[PDB]
Amino acid sequence: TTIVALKYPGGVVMAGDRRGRDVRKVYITDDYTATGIAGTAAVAVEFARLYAVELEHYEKLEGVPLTFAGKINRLAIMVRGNLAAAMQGLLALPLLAGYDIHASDPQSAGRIVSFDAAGGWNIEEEGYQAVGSGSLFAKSSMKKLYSQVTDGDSGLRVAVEALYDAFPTAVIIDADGAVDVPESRIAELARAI
Repeated sequence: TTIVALKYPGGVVMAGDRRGRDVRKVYITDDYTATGIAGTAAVAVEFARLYAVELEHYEKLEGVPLTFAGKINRLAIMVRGNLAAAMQGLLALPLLAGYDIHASDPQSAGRIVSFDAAGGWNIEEEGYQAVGSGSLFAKSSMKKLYSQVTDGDSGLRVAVEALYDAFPTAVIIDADGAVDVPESRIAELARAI
């Protein structure tokens, strides 16, 4: 299913479709990252947990978190060696929303990284990216509405509208860290859309 992520002046927002089983597909992995898997929710949560362990294990052992390039690499190795998903025919390609705290400009410090099946990756320079079922519809919607993205609220508004064009859950990441968007605010926006 569809997961969108777009940059705004201040950070980055990632929103993903959902529907006592796991249902969510976008998860905060550390203080400044969030992973959104186009696929089943239980695959999305287990992938996010293993990646959360990987990032935390490094910080506890080295006394310092991985650089943002280090964070991408560890996610790329996980995609490269995902034999469990390959054997079972399950979609497990993640989209990464991150905030580089080491970037000189905090306003454009938001980051979106795409990953292919082989583990190859590319940092998005367009300021928006969509993966999943309605990715083509969500990307075209974001292209036409991206000029209206001025802050976190407008960035969340465009992200929700792109998913309707394709309630969902969302994660906002800025200088203060990654925060789960209250479901009341997304419900308010989806009704307005």
